[PDB]
Amino acid sequence: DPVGPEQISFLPAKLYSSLAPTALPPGTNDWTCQPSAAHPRPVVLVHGTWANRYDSFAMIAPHLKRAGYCVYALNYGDENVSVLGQLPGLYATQTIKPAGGEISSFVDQVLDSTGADQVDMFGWSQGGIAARSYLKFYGGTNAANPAANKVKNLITFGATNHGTTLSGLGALAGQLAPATIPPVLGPAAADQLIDSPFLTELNAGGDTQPGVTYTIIGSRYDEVSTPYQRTFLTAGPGATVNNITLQNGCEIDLSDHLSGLYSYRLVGLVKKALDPTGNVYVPCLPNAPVLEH
Amino acid sequence: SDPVGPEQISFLPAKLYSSLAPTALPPGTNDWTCQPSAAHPRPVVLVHGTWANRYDSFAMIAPHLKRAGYCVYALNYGDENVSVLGQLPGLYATQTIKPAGGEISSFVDQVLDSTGADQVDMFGWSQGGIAARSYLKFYGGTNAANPAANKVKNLITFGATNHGTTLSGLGALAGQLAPATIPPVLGPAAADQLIDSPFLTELNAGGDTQPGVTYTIIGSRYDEVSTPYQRTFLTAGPGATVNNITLQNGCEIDLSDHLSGLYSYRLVGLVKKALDPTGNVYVPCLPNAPVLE
Ligand SMILES: CCCCCCCC/C=C/CCCCCCCC(=O)O
Ligand SMILES: CCCCCCCC/C=C/CCCCCCCC(=O)O
Ligand SMILES: CCCCCCCC/C=C/CCCCCCCC(=O)O
Ligand SMILES: CCCCCCCC/C=C/CCCCCCCC(=O)O
Ligand SMILES: *[C@@H]1O[C@H](CO)[C@@H](O)[C@H](O)[C@H]1NC(C)=O
Ligand SMILES: *[C@@H]1O[C@H](CO)[C@@H](O)[C@H](O)[C@H]1NC(C)=O
Ligand SMILES: [Ca+2]
Ligand SMILES: [Ca+2]
Repeated sequence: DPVGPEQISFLPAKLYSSLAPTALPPGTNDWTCQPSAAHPRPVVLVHGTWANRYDSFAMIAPHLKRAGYCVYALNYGDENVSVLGQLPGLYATQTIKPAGGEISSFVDQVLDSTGADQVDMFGWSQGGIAARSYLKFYGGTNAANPAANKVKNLITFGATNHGTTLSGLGALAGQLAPATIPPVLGPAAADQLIDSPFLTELNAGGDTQPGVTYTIIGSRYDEVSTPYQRTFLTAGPGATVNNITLQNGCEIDLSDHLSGLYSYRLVGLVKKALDPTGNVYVPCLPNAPVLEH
Repeated sequence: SDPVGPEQISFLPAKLYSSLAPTALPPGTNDWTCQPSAAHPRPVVLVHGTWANRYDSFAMIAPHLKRAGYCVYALNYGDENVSVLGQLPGLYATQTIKPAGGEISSFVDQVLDSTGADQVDMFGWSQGGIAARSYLKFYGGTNAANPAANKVKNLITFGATNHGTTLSGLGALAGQLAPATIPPVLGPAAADQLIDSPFLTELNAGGDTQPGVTYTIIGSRYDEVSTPYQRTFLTAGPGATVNNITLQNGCEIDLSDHLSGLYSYRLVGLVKKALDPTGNVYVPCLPNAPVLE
């Protein structure tokens, strides 16, 4: 409902969201927006674990708006049982599969409001696999008639597409018992570990659904979703996969799991994937991690 | 409250460790067989900060003090289970601050009994400093009739919120916090550390010091949690000494913030020198980074 200001760094945006947990980023969920000729498809942004639409997209969303897209973002996976779930603005703690249902409702609203046939979708971290749930289980895709898919492009950053070894926690990654973390961390934390039930089910039979064009971006220095290459997808029949290492061609971009959202290079990569025939400017600028290394 | 963790050299790995073992002791600490030597006859008691514990706070300071020849002791205090943050593992000192003095009294008595010593020296990080001052003022850490028999001889602090904080790291967002809505979320300790809070008012009423105590009060120019940083400094009352130290004086490359610099070699030297004035302690000057970029 309220609109917060444009941001350039993740933790300031998070702090703002902790006092305004339902805020929208600039340029987002204007339900009067009409797709243009250059950009027929609305863009749906899907946040990550313990995050919201504001702290995830307070830079990406304004940039996509200035580029001429209609931009939309939901908040999802909200629950109040886990400890972290009780903190303001930490969403997407609920077990992940039903996220696809929430996304479906939202996407229907967006299509309904814009008269477009399809949307494009960007997902951060859990967002990505939440989006894939929608693709696989909740009608994002149409197995019998791929051309009718409601999602045309899935773009993701840091997505835990095949779970994470949590390499950044060092020796502590293995001490995490999948059974004791839900009450504290929330079930989604457990759903993103290696070979979780949800990920075995999500990946059973393949990474892709036909018709969808996937752009899967990872950062070398991501230490939340690890090894970082596990984010990459393998194309199945009738699908396209472009896996991008954020650093190939720009080693001075040191984005991590969080700072990648405020990297001008990542925004460029996203805009490129959204407008492949458009000569998009993909910068190569420095960007730092959140922590000092 | 007796598993011993490894020495650490960075704060966040220590905090992570503690989250899986929230009663861990830093090395060299709470050996109740330890007898103070003649060169260092006072035990050292370490008092942690808000949302912290003895491990993440002193997993560097304690091993270093132990190798310098002190008997080292540390407690966890201010544990409550009503606030949301208070429910997370190893985030202690969320309870309202004043009564922490009482816990410290208990602990100090067990230390004196265990070692035959007349006094202790004490070190406090952030809330630990004013919690320590609570003990000094309201729970018998000082003796008005006979200051010579104060149970505490030295109080050394770092980043202590001795006169409350403006939270300048939050910029204009700090003015947006409502002191009545944060207790349930962050713990009453957070509200007690705000400027002119009831607790700080009663604690500082009538002066910063008690007779017979030597105060070494350290702040860092880059501390942006206990702000303005100079507010930590104390004014000497009657029968008291205050040595107000800015960590960056004589070493502008030490860029420690509120958390790092618990892991600064310079800070550790400063504390060792305050403990051993006549001992020609080496105080290095070395580069140390903030926790964030
Ligand atoms: C150093 C990497 C360790 C693994 C990363 C784990 C935490 C990453 C969280 C990213 C989202 C924003 C953080 C806010 C919620 C913190 C909860 C937590 O620390 O588990
Ligand atoms: C993208 C998936 C991210 C999952 C990361 C979750 C783990 C990161 C570590 C967080 C600190 C450890 C949390 C401690 C909770 C233990 C609770 C318990 O079982 O008692
Ligand atoms: C949902 C209830 C809203 C009321 C406020 C909730 C606060 C959540 C945000 C906290 C940001 C950090 C505030 C830091 C104050 C700590 C004071 C200190 O450590 O000295
Ligand atoms: C969770 C363990 C951390 C212990 C203390 C945490 C401090 C939380 C307070 C945040 C409000 C202050 C604004 C942050 C500025 C960061 C600069 C610094 O750390 O010195
Ligand atoms: C995406 O990753 C798969 C394997 O994980 C690889 O076969 C494929 O070539 C990659 N695609 C691109 C465009 O890099
Ligand atoms: C801090 O202590 C110094 C001595 O180190 C003293 O001269 C000064 O007055 C004190 N500062 C304050 C604000 O009391
Ligand atoms: Ca919630
Ligand atoms: Ca503190």
